[PDB]
Amino acid sequence: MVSIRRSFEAYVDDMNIITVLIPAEQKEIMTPPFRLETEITDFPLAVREEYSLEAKYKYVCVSDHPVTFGKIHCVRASSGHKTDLQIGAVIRTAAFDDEFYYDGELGAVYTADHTVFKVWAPAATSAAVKLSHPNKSGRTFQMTRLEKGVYAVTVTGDLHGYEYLFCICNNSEWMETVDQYAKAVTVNGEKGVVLRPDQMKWTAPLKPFSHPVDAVIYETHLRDFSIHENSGMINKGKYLALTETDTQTANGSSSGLAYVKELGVTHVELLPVNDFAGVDEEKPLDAYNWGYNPLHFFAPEGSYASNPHDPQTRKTELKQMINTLHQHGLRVILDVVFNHVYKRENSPFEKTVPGYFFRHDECGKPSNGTGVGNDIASERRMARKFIADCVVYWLEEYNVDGFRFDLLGILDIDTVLYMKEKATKAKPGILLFGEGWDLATPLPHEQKAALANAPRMPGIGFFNDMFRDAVKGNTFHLKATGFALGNGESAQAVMHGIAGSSGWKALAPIVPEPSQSINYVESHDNHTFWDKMSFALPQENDSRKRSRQRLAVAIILLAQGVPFIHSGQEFFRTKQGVENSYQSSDSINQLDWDRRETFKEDVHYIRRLISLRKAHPAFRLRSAADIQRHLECLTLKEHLIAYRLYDLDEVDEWKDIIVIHHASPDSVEWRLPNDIPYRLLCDPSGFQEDPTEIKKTVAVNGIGTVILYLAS
Ligand SMILES: [Ca+2]
Repeated sequence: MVSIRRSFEAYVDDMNIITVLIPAEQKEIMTPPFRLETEITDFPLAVREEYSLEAKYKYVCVSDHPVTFGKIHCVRASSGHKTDLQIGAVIRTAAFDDEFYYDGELGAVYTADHTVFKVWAPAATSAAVKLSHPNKSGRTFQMTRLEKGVYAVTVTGDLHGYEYLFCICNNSEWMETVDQYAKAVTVNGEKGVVLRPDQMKWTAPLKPFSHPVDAVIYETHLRDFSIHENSGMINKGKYLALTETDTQTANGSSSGLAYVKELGVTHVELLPVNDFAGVDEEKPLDAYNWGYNPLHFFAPEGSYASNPHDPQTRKTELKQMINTLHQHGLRVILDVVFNHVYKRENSPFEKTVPGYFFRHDECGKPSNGTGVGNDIASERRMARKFIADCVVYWLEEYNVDGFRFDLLGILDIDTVLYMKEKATKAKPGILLFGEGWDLATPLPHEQKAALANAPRMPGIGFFNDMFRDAVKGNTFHLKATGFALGNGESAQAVMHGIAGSSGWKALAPIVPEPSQSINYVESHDNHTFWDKMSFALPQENDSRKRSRQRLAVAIILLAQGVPFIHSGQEFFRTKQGVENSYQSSDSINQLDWDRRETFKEDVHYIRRLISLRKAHPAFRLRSAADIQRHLECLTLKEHLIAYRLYDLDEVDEWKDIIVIHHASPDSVEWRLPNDIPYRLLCDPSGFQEDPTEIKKTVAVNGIGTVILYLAS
C-alpha cells in the first residue's frame, strides 16, 4: 500500500486539539514548539501532554482558535519540518455536528435548464463533480464550498441521462464516489445518473390504513416469488411479475398477484429493493442474494428490472408494480437496511466524510454490532437526516405503505421518532416496525430502538420473537419444540401471545399495545417452520406435521396483534433444510408453485382463517384495555388451550366466540362454560360448510383448532 510521503503526522481530533505523531527515530529532531499554518494564518500550539507509543512519540496539542475546515492546514515542527493537518476524530464530536449540520437538500437537483449538484463534505478541502455520458463528452468541474460544509456547482444544460460521480478530497487524497443521494444509477450501481422527473402517475389512491391489527403481512422476495418455472408469470424474478393479472399454475391454480389477493393479505413486504451488491446485474442467474448489502439507498436494485442498463427502466417497473398492487387493494412494505452498508471502506459515506457515518469502539475501530462489518451511526445528525430523507423519499417517490427496519435495534430512538414524525406526516397510516434486537453497538442501552424500549416508541412495531418461540419452539436450538410441536411448557407464553403480548398475569408485557406486536412463526431468516419442525419431530409423518403447521397459523392468525406470514408458509415451504439461505440457489429459495398446487387445500385453510379474522373484529381489538375487557382464557393445559371473546355487542357480528387449540393427536371432550347451543364452525378437519350446533360439550379430535360461535 503506497501513500503520500510525510515527515510526521498531525490530526484534528477535536475542535481545538491537534494530535501530533512523530516517528520514533525523529523524536529528537522534529520537536516542539509546533505551529499551525494556513494562508493568512500562523499560530502557536500548546502541548497539553505528550507520551510515547509503539513506534512514535505523541503530542496532544491545543490551539487558541478552533480549526477552520475546507482549507489545507500545515503544522510546522521547530526543526522546520511540516505536514498537512489530516482529519482526526473531530468528525464524530457534537461540536462538529452542530457546526456543520445542513438542513437543505443534497444530491443532484435537476431542471431542464440546469442541474445543481450538492454534497456534504465538511472535512474535505476540495470537491468536484465528474460527468460522463454514453458516446458523449465527459467533463469534470470543480465545486465551490458554501456554508455548513456543503460543496456545490451549477451545470447549465439538460443533464438528463448524464452519469455523475463526486470527487472528494480528504486528507490530500481524492476519492471517487457515487452520490449518497443518487436516485438512479448505471448497471451494477457503478455511477449515479441524473434523470428528469418521470411524471409517474399514481392512479390507485388508497386511504390511510385503518389500524395495524387490521393488517395481514406477507413477506416475499421478488426473485423467489416468480422465478419458478410453473409460476405462471412471464416476468420471472422481475418487478413486473406482480403486475401480471389472473396468472395461474399449469394445473390451473391461482398464482402471482391473483394468488396474493385471493389469500386475503393486506400488505406485501418485500425484501430489499434498493440497490445492493450480491447479484451481477449483467448475469443475474449466476448468483442469488436476499439483498442485505446496501450500496445505494435512494436507487432501486437492478437485477429485478427487465433492463438494468437503462437507468430509468428499473424505476418505472418498480413504480408500476407498486401502483398495480394498489389498483388491486394491496399495500406495500419496504424492507430497509439503515443499520450498515456493504464494504464500509469503499462506501459513499466513508469516501465523502471519513469516520463520520459509522460508530467506533473505545479503541477507534469500527464497531460491529450488526455482525456484518459496520454499524451506521444513525445518531450523527447528517445520518439521522439521511435516514429520514430516505424514508420520506421512498414514500413520496414510490408511494409505498410502510417499512420493515432490518436490525431496528441498531438505530437510535431519537432518529426513529424523528423519521416516524416525518414519515407518518407524508403518509398517514403507514406501518413501521422491525427486529428490535439488543445488539452490541456503541449506544447507551436506553437509546437503542430495541424491544426493551418499546414503551418509548409508540407507533413503532416489533417482531415478537417470544410468541414465535412459544408456538414453534426455540429458534437457537434445532430440536427445541413449542406448543404447536407438542411442548406444554410454552402453553402460557402462547396464551400471552394470543392476548396481544401486552401483559398476562405474572408475565411482564412484551409490548405496550397489540398494534406493536408483529406475530409470526416464520420469516426469511432461519429454517422455515416446516424444516424446523422436521428436525424437532423426526418421527412424525407429513400428515401430522402439516396439522401442526396449520395449527401454528391458526394460533397466530386468531391472536390479538399484527399477523405476519412468510411467503410459502401457507403451503409448508421448505428450503431443503437450509438455515440461512441469503445466498443459496433458486432451487433452495424459489417459491414452489408446484407445492402450492399440491397443498391447495391447506392454503385454502389459511385463506379461511384470514377471512375469518377480517369478518370478525373480535380478533382485532385495538388496545390492551379492550382485550382485558373481551378476551379470557378458559383452559390452559399442556396440549390444549381454550380462550373466548365475549361482550361483543358493538364489536362483533357474533355474540360469543370460543377457540380451542389442540396440539396432540389424541381425542378429548371439552365442556363449554355454559349450556347454550353453539355453532361448530371449525375443527381439526377444517372449516365446516354448514355449521352444526353442539351443546354443553364438544369433541376435540387430534391436532387442530375448533371454533364455536354464538350468533345474535
Ligand atoms: Ca445491485
